[PDB]
Amino acid sequence: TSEYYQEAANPIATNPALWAKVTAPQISWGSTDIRYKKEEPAPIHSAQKSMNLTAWKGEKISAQLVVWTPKVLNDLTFMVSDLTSGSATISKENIRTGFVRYVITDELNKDGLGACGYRNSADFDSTLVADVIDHITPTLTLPANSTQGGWISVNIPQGTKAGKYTGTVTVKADGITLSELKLNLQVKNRTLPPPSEWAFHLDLWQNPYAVSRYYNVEPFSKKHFDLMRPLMKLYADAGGKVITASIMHKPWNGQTYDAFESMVTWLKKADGTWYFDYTVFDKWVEFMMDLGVKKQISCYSMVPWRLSFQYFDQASNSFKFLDAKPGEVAYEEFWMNMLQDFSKHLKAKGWFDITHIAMDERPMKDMQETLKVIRKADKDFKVSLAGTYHKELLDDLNDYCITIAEKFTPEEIEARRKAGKVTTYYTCCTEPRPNTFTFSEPAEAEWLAWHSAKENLDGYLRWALNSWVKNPLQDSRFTAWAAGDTYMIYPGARSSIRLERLTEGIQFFEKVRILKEEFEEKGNKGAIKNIDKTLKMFDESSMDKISPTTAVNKAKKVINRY
Amino acid sequence: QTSEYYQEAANPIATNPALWAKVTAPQISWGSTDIRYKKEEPAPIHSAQKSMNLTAWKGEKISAQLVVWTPKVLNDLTFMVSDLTSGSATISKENIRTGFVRYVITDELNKDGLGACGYRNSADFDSTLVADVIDHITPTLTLPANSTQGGWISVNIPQGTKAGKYTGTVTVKADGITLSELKLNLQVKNRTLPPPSEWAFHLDLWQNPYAVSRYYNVEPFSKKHFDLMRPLMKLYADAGGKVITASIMHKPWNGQTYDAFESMVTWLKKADGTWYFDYTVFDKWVEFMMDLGVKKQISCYSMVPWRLSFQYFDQASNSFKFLDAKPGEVAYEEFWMNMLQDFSKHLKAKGWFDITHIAMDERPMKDMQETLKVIRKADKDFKVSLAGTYHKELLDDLNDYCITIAEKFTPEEIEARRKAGKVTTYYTCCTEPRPNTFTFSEPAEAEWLAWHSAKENLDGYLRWALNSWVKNPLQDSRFTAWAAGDTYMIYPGARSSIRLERLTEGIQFFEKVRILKEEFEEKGNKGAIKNIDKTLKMFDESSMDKISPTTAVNKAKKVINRY
Ligand SMILES: CC1=N[C@@H]2[C@@H](O)[C@@H](O)[C@@H](CO)O[C@@H]2S1
Ligand SMILES: CC1=N[C@@H]2[C@@H](O)[C@@H](O)[C@@H](CO)O[C@@H]2S1
Repeated sequence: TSEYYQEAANPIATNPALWAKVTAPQISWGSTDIRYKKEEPAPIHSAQKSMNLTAWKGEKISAQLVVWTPKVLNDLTFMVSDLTSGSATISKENIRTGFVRYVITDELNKDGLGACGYRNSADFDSTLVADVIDHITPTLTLPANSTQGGWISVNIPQGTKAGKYTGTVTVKADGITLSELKLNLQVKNRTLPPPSEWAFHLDLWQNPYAVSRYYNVEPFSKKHFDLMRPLMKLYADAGGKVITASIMHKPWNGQTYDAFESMVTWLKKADGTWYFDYTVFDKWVEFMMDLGVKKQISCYSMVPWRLSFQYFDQASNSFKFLDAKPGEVAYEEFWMNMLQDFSKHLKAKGWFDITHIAMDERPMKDMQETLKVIRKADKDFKVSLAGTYHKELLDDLNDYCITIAEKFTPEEIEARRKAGKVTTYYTCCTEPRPNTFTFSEPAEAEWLAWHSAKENLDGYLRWALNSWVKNPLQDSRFTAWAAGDTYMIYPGARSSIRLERLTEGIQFFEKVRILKEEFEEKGNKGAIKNIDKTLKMFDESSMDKISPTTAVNKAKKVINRY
Repeated sequence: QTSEYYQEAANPIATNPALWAKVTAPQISWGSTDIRYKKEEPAPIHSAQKSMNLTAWKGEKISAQLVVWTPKVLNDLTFMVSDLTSGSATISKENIRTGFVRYVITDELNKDGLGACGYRNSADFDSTLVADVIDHITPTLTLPANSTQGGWISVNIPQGTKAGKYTGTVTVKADGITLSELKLNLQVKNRTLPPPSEWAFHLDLWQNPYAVSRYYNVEPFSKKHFDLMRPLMKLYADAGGKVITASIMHKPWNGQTYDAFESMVTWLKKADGTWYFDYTVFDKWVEFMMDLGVKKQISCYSMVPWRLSFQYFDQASNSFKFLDAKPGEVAYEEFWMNMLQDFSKHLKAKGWFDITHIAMDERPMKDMQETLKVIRKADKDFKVSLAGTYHKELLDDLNDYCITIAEKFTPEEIEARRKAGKVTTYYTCCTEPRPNTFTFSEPAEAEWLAWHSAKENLDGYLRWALNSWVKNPLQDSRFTAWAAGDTYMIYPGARSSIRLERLTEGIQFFEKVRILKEEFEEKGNKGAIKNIDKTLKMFDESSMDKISPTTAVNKAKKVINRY
């Protein structure tokens, strides 16, 4: 109820001429590849009344329906039935419905070659786009001449018996039924493990400070964790493996609407001794582990974007700053002290094996000077970098994440896989496509996971799960970057089109891995070669002969035939 | 001549040898001007049609397509046409243009089939070669094994040709020897169609001179530039073109086309507060088009350019600066009054003021009203035009008003506008799947457009791009926006399109319908007027699904030619 909301005003006026051949309200299955605009009729010639889906046991699969009306429709609703198949059933508890709601977005930089740098919103276009999966609001009133998408997620349980299942989606308005769309689902005799058991390394950096701000509650209070639980569950259920921690004040110098505070207390006592306390850090880590996010903790950062380190100075009873750089003796002395304490603490908690000291796009020289400090503190501290490819760092880094344009050699990837290291890629503001801006094509998000599979990478990294702007449900623009850069989940614990398509891609990554292990076990070199040539579609420079949407849909069909 | 020869793009569709196994020898036949014959398949013709019966008025241009398809390589394919003889009287072969109907890359409507608007990545759509370019320049072509090639034949019938039946021969040669002699019969009736200069039909196809200077890499408005444009724009004059496009400021459409329109007027702000304006480009362009026969109207774009940022040469900084200002602002009014008052004097001095329209493209109501006030304050007699949405409020203020096809003026509104000497037309753009002139549109759609003007008692038709060429217009007609072919209808080398030739035939029939009604009103002929009018009801934009554009057009041609 407190999560109900109003969308922003459409910056595009509705054109009555576009709506003149719409005589009655129209209800049809649509496509999960499409963001239907609010102010235009759905681009669908013909009412498609049936939907054929194919899926594995355990898989989450989705479909979009669409409603558009020349008249006002009050209290629009859709329920879905059980899915029946002779004697066996998929309960409707396993089916989430939501209204695909509209958020303000912009566009790429004026040149079309990137989306990096500061922005005044006045200098760019402004539109509404369908991105939010609103599973909370039970009904909506559609105005005259407007369109509204409906997202339907089907969670197929593990125990479900292989066969063809039939079901009904019932759209109502004003208290009366407008249409019964049919839904067929072919469940195959192959099982997809739960999210907890997926190999895919998904790192989407979390900002707890954005949630405390938006809801105006005290950080790390009961209320704060209660609001974050379903929100972060979305991340766990997409296969999230990495817990973000800020072990010092402002690791990214407040580049986001909400700055990261320190989850560690840095106390310099007046007698030369230090006192460190990890109570916040521990509560945050324990909380995320509880949700199923447990493979890695990434601590930002020893090389924060501004080289100014906050500490509580007891002598003056105040916050002071140490200005110090990697390569300075004072920098080393300051960090050795903390890291040696942090190391003991982490071993006592049983988290040391998984805890990485983490850096974001720092230069070569600084990384080398920083590594020396780290190794001197503890030889077994794990380290991560999301940044530029450097042959010099391949052995020192346990999680190495590289821009999409750059590549590890297959030799380098095998050695890294063999040694239990993690090897991923990212996109950021640089790359017009593929990306997860609110205006990006939905299939782009899915494409990202397939690209991991083509490159034999472990997964994918993006720098902002939920670094919300002021009013994230209404307006996704920020003072920097393309709109949507800073988040992919919304308040109320509402998923995005982007995150659901990414999750589907991740599921197919897992399927590709399971099929290859089976085909290596049998003698099946025909199947391996075929899968591998489907995967060559996911090259960042073959997007102009084969579009992301075409690529994805081709490859889905292929894997689902095996 | 030689510098206009070119290679087509690679076919995105592979040729299938199985489709060609029942083709034993090369085949030559008359075809249809309603059809774009695919390159990679044999012509869909199960019998060689050796004769072609055409009917035409004196003065009329009439066409026919022949088709050649071959299982083997044919070197130096050529076709000449003879004189057409009829007892003692003759139509010289100088009056007959032949061309190879050549292939251009195209796409398709938006995925839904309901429009063709919006930005596009070419990866997201189909890609095919389609027959559109009438190549009258290249004298021969070498056909590869398993391919089809259409040939367009335009017969310009002179005024004063004597009424009767004319016989003639089309001779197709290859490798230096004759493959076939197709026969061509032409029934010339005892009714005469005036030259293009005398057609009532108001055809406005906006011209882009900047595309021609770019593509040939020559200096804009130089001798070479005008020489390349002369035959190119002749195609427009000879289709009945009435309107000269002028850009009186920098980028009136904010570079929506591959080549942006630059300003044909120099806007110099001197450092002492005075302005200097020079119209030398504007004048040379206008004089040049008037010389070709395009003289009824000049349309100057625009006071409401698509981005409200007006360029001027700032002398004080010796640089280009921009004024950001909107209709309804005092600064906007001051900036334009100054220019328009100078422009008005200039236009009167040249004798062009009566025909010069300040022109706008799809702008809102409020902005048009605020802009009109500025215009009227500059000069009360400035004429104004709008291609856009129907608004009752603007009917008196606009001397040329062009409305989307989906919207309609009342017959009362059309009579008042005709009575006052105002012009009243319609357009299609990217919105309308049919009828249109995309490179994939059915050829008859182009002709249907002119008949639709005749059904609605409109003066003519407007389209927004005669020649706003993409990078390689002969090869690939796709653009970063819209259906392929939206941005142009004539090609480099001054080559017509299937689209423009069919549109021209439709325009000719518009003129014939007008002449027959004036005769039938003058006689007592109520039977004929009622019949013509019921033929015309076929050209309704929502009767296309019971009667196809091709069927409509051919039906109506027969009917008019019986009278
Ligand atoms: C791994 C990354 N690190 C940087 C982040 O801190 C943000 O600045 C982001 C903006 O798109 O760009 C890159 S992505
Ligand atoms: C009268 C017209 N004006 C507009 C033009 O400037 C182009 O944008 C065109 C694209 O199809 O659409 C409409 S048609």
